[PDB]
Amino acid sequence: CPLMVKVLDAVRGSPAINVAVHVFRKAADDTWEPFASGKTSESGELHGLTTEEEFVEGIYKVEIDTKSYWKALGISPFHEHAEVVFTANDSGPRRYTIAVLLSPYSYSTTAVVTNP
Amino acid sequence: CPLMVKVLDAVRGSPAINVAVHVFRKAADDTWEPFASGKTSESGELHGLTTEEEFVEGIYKVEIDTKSYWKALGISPFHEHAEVVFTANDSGPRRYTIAVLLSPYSYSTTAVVTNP
Amino acid sequence: CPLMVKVLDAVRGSPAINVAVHVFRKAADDTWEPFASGKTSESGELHGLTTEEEFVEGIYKVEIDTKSYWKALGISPFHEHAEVVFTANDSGPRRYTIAVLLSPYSYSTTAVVTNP
Amino acid sequence: CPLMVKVLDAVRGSPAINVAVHVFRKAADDTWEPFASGKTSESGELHGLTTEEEFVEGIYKVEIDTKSYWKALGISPFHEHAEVVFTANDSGPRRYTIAVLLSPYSYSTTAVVTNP
Repeated sequence: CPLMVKVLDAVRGSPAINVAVHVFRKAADDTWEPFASGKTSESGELHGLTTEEEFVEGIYKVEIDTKSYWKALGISPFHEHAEVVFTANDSGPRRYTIAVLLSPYSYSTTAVVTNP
Repeated sequence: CPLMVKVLDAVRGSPAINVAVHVFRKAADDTWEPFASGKTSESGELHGLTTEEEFVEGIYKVEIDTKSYWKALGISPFHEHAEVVFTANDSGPRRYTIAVLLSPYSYSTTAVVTNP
Repeated sequence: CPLMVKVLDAVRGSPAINVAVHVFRKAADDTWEPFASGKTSESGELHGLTTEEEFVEGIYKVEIDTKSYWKALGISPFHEHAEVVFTANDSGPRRYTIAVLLSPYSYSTTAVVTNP
Repeated sequence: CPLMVKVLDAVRGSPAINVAVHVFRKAADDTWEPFASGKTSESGELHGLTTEEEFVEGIYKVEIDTKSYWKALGISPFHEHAEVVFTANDSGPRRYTIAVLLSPYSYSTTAVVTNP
């Protein structure tokens, strides 16, 4: 589990459940290639996106579909999505947790990077 | 103006208006003595709490009545309040802005400290 | 595990390890009674503070000694501590996760409250 | 002035000065077209990006070059940048302030949207 994504709802103090997440990797030609996708579980987490061996050095983008999450709750939020873009594994393999905290007009994101 | 508080509402995407703010200094016997108060303006700001000459070195507490704010909006809050506590002026007088971001189950606070 | 506390360092993207945490409960006379204490583990977490049966309804305060954490890293931070104050269990038993995100001049806190 | 960006540095407790900011509109073919740019002032603010008449309804992207900011300070950053993407003006013209808080491994962003 070198990459996991966790999403929380700051209005309810809860996991944000069933949030779509798409991950991309920047190719050598500079385009963004689809890399993995999934949706958050009942705990707000999304595990199993990749493997140590597939998750090579590169620039990755995690796109969180926050707008659909809010719209299903009846809210028209500010952001179209939350996108988190980062270089991974540039000094060897690491485990990444991308946390995102949602409010209708704000989001926060934090990365926790550990060396297993 | 040595101490400013600024509050934003992450649910509405607005300044947090009419939020009550109380300021305390720590007394000799470790108790919190009341020092200033006010409420945020239509821009979410509260100015005028103290003056340069009264705002001497010491430990100060700012307590933001978030619970009453959310209750006035009809939104269920988690916290009783949001407090910063900080030592002021320890390397000379400074201007302090306490920037606060509010959600019902989360807040943030940040000091912006500038030299006069 | 009705109460857990998790602390992260936003400078390094890591758990904040060995952070002291003191929990208080407001007594019927309005004073703050010591309730539990501990320090964060290697994962930034502090588990085992209380039990379902001891953690009755009340107003609780979680005091995080963030200043000592920064000072051990050579930094003189803004805040003396981070304090999180909240009513717990007012509509029956819940599980509370109090997360805190530390920077030298900022902290963030989020509560995740689940019904087991 | 319909679009303002304001950036704070949670490590220094200061405005984030000289941060490069690029603004894009989404074109008919889904591509991002460059729209404005600038850098934050000594107060961490960037004003003057557009005018009321040019800032028509559409989807806009603001991309904040956080990586270069942290590199200029000698501090190792996680993200390549911080971006908001939002639909503007969907219920009439608004003034938008994008408030951004930066740490090396975390950021936040919040929209403060006021009616003219």
